Amino acid sequence: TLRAAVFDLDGVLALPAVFGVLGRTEEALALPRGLLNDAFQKGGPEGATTRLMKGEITLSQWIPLMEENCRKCSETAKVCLPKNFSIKEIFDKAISARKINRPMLQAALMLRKKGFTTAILTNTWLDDRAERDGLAQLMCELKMHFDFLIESCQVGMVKPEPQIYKFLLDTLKASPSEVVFLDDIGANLKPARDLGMVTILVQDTDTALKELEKVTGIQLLNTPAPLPTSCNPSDMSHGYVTVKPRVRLHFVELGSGPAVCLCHGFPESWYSWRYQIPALAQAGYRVLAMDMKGYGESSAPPEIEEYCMEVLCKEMVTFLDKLGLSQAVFIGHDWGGMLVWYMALFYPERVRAVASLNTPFIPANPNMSPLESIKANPVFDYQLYFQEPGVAEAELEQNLSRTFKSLFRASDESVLSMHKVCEAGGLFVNSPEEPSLSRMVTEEEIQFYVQQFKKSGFRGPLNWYRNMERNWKWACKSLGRKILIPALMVTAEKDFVLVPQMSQHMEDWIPHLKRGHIEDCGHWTQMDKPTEVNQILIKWLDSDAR
Amino acid sequence: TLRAAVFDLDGVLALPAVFGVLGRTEEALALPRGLLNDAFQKGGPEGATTRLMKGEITLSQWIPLMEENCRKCSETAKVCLPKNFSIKEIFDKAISARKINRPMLQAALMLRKKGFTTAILTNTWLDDRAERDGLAQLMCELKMHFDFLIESCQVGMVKPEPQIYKFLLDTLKASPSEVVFLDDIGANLKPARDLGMVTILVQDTDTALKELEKVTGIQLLNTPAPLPTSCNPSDMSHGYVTVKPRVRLHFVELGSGPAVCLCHGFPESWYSWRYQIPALAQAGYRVLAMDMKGYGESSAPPEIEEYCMEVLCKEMVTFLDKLGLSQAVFIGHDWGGMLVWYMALFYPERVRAVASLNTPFIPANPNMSPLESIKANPVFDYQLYFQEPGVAEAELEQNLSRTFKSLFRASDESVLSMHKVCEAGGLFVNSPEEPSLSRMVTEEEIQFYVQQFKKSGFRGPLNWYRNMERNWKWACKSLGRKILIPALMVTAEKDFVLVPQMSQHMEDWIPHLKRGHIEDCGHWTQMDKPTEVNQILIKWLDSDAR
Ligand SMILES: Cc1ccc(SCC(=O)c2ccc3c(c2)CC(=O)N3)cc1
Ligand SMILES: Cc1ccc(SCC(=O)c2ccc3c(c2)CC(=O)N3)cc1
Repeated sequence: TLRAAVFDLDGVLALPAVFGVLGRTEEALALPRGLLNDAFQKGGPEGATTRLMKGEITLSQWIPLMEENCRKCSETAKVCLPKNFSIKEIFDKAISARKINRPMLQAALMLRKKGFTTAILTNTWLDDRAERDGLAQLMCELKMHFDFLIESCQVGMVKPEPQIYKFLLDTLKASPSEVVFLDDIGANLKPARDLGMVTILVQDTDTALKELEKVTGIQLLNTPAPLPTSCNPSDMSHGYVTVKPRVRLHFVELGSGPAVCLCHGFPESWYSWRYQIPALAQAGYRVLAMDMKGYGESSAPPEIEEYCMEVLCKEMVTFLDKLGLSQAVFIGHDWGGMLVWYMALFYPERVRAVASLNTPFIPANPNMSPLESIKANPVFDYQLYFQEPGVAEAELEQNLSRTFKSLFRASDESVLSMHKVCEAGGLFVNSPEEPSLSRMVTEEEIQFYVQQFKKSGFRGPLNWYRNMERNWKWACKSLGRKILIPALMVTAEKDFVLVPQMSQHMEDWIPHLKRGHIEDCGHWTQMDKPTEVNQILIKWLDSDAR
Repeated sequence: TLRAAVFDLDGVLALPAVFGVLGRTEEALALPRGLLNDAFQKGGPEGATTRLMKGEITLSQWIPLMEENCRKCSETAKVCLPKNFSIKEIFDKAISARKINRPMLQAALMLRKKGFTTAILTNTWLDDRAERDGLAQLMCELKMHFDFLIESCQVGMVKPEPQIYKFLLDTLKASPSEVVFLDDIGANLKPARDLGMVTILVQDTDTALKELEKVTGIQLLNTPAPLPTSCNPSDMSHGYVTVKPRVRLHFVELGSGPAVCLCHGFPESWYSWRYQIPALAQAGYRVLAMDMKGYGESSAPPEIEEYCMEVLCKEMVTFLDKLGLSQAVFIGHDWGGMLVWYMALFYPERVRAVASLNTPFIPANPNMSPLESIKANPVFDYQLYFQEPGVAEAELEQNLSRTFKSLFRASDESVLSMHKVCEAGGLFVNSPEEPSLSRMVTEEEIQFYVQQFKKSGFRGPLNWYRNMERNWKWACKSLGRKILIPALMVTAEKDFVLVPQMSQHMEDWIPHLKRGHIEDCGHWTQMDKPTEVNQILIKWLDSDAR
């Protein structure tokens, strides 16, 4: 039985095939048929192209050798080449236009999800062109999705030589009969078939995928829209900044470009942005996903005042100071959203742009104390139960797995009675001891949050709700200001605490505010609707955050 | 006696003073004298400007209020303002042209070096302009050099109100008689003098500095060229990437912009780039200063083969893969330099540009084994003593302080006999047990390297020299290639192992190679000549690495 799938890059995982450019070029330039492909294949396994693919020479060294083969191929067929003609120009465009074959990637991902060992096997070159980054970016993206990437120029062997195939079996630690091999070049397909491997000639993706699904017995074609790429914690770059003697801040970092700082809510983690981190990095941003003060690998001092908004924001400014960042885009959810609006108001110089998921910006009422204000809405009663130190800590820390499984659920999966929690005398009253697994989460993900909360518990997290009065007084200083820097408000239709209607007057304080709205989305926005969140964020970042 | 110095920003630490723009504008536009300054100061402590400086309103909200005051100031004096006239345009240019007053910064740094508590006290605003980053960048740079930064808009108090002064004493935890206060506005100077503080009216920097040196008793004017800013390890952002199950890589990170990856030599540390990290970040780069495999907080597996060049380079590619970086500029010294040339040769796609300090690129001789090659030069005899496992480890680990103090010395400070170490039967033969402190290093810096080498010792570091044969075979695959990506070779005049002449033929393999040369510079290039290294690197990065 099959347990490994192998794919070529050109014509299989990446389209349009770079080899096809020779054919299009001669047709566009009305040149003799196959003239470009003959110059490209001159000398066979002794010629320029084989040397390049084995890694003997770099692409920049090969460019003039291919041109010499082009003048030799033209003089025989009695033809003239134009003066505007450049081989580098032709290849630059072909490499630049070659994009990932998404349905083929999805199929490769689905096979790996189902236990298959996957690999890319390609005839490639050492790219030293001034424009090499384009391909480095494509390869970097593609490679993370496979167990192995075998490149001809790195192994010094080429397809169709039999050595590379034996090297491929050796890497996969599998018998040829356990391997499906996909290629667009019949010649390169032959030696794999010869060893007894299952082969697929790839012409059109759809047919190749039909051949793949019948041979693996797994549905790969027409399957549902897959979730965005997530994060495996152990494969991330983990960063640590000391902001003051007793306070260190932890973050996960991915990508290059403008710094985007992601701020989670209560009782969350950097992992809460797992579906946004690869997506935002791929979109051209440097993502810094925080473990906010009180959470995960970040310090959790006991004192209530360590979690007032003023202190939290000053510490976030020091975080940028110590990392040498003059600015960052700040994107927050729930308590992170509140932090992010106050970063925009108090430190507009350090905030490139501001975005909030679910959390609206509501100016403090200087006439009404926040305890009065919170009491006026029955949906905010849980926050009053959070006030007394040690009480909610006790309940939420008793069974970590039950806590997260009960919390992290979609709009139609509610198990916790969010009303009259003070009257009921408990947050977990009339709730299962063993809740069902929400469709949003896996057992492993819940267990990641469980392990994270084992270090400091709920004291620091709950303290974020225990500075209602300090936060109110601090907020009153900002009453005459407006948020005039780029801003995005994203509302979640089915969040019954942070309701979309609560954001209705924000235009009065943020006139140029931009918006997004997600239908059928609960409180846990990022994992409830990851695809839409990424769509809205990337669209807004590219237009407003540069 | 004086123990604290306080400086204003505008007109003191930053020039040309932004307040002076009002005067230049009216003179250039041939407008009534003081017209701009009257509109700027309209309503006094009740008007627009005071509100802005206290933080009641942001700069963008103030812009139209100042314009309203400009139409009111012009109608009284019977004058017309042009149609091309914009207040925002005037302030944008004034903020943009305002640069750091380097001699004033040097003086502030020298006072802090001598035990003074230093602070910036300024009347500033909440900057929310599209161009706010310019000032955020200036403030971020300036602030790191002081114990405190008190901003009017953040504290909600302004100069000359007496409250801010009492707030300043409170922050400094010092009596007014212990404080020197520097300001360009006599009015803002008055309340400090009134409390008994030492004051300095700042008109021209030179005179202000003369007044400062006589009052502190420390030479601040005409003093020698200071060393570049260094790194305090505890204030850095520390990053950790797992490249394989048993291998994690540690790095220090600072700045934004293109990623510059710094690779140290033997037996060094990320700290070896201490003088380059702030300088390169300030120059517009994202610096990643590595703890190379075998060093510091990075993993140090015991096996010799874990340190062959192929493995080291593959791990550096995975480092970029896990951080989500398609490329980095690679800058290396000694063994890091060798790694960096092999990164350019084997992975040109992932290398934006390559730079080496001291280490030349020499192609492998396919006819001569590296043991023969190394033997041909008597300066390389220490490398033969490094070959036998456990021998050099024993000597170098016996006294860590003696090891580093003996090694880290300038060209005229040599204490170790580098010749016939095998014949002498020891690396430390006829060398002091307690060497003098080199002028390049402080006791604290040596002790940082001592603490770093306490975790894994010298086995992993020495293993870099123990793959002569594997490295040679691997290098032979690259014999037909050329380095065609941007490249810099920096030679050190007095390095007697890695001599400048050894780099003489590099143009044959790197035709577009760029060069730098540092005279009177030993092996430890970065700490021997930090200023010149930074000059050469920044100049090359800005022209060749974008
Ligand atoms: C028992 C309990 C109740 C509330 C919280 S706060 C975080 C939370 O669970 C939550 C917040 C807002 C919200 C929902 C859950 C569901 C919803 O629609 N809005 C924590 C523990
Ligand atoms: C005892 C000993 C000898 C050599 C080394 S290698 C690093 C080193 O110390 C060094 C390398 C090159 C070099 C100098 C020192 C001085 C110089 O001019 N070139 C380590 C320990």
